[PDB]
Amino acid sequence: ILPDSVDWREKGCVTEVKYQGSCGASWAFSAVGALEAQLKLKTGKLVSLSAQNLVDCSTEKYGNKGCNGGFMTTAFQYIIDNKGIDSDASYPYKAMDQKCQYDSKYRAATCSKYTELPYGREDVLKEAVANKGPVSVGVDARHPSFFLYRSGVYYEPSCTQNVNHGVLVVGYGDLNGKEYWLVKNSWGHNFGEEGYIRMARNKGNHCGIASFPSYPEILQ
Ligand SMILES: CC(C)=CC(=O)NCc1cc(-c2nn(CCCN3CCOCC3)c3c2CN(C(=O)CC2CCN(C(=O)OC(C)(C)C)CC2)CC3)ccc1C(F)(F)F
Repeated sequence: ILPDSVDWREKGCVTEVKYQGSCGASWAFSAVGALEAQLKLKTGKLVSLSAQNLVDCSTEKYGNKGCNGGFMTTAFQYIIDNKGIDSDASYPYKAMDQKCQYDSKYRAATCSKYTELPYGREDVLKEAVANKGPVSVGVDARHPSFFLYRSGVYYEPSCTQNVNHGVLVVGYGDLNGKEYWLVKNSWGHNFGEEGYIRMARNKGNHCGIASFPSYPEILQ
């Protein structure tokens, strides 16, 4: 039986919240965020991986369009194919499309595989968050209430299951009888609760949080 509440920040597995700015790279930030947690678990080191590396390099071949959108799964596929991803320190985020300047000399992580979860199964997402670590998910963030969110458990009656914003589910919980998903965003500290939003859990795949989940792994 799973833990009632999970918060991977308490295990030192989550990097600082990032700020994507006018570049639509949330897919890239969700992908590194998931891989940072696996890297921490394996090596004991928490390091920001280069979202910019994904923006500039995981491009046409992976169905991604850099600052105009992308997918976490094919981002993971690029890191597998590329046999590494640079540290964010060595490949900083500039919030625009650049030439791919990946440099294996500054490889901070690798990716062995990635696993996708079934559409809509919040129970399965719960299990994956408890047993594997933070999970990359899309959410429907095209709502003013989302941008304007400050605290508490978010619920948007007009939310759809059609995701359009990549985020990181770093845990789950319960606040005053309202179940939520603990979601790491890429809009800086001033969005929501220190850059995090707690979104309704077990409310029929609210905002599509469980539409398209996936997490990577770094194998021995
Ligand atoms: C480049 C761009 C701009 C990308 C983008 O958008 N990224 C957002 C996003 C998409 C998906 C996602 N992954 N996958 C599966 C992988 C597909 N491939 C990826 C690359 O190659 C390998 C496989 C789907 C979706 C979105 N998706 C839906 O939501 C379902 C549809 C329901 C209703 N619609 C419909 O009927 O569409 C018609 C009308 C026919 C056009 C529209 C949407 C369709 C299927 C998952 C996560 C994210 C997020 F980044 F946010 F995290």
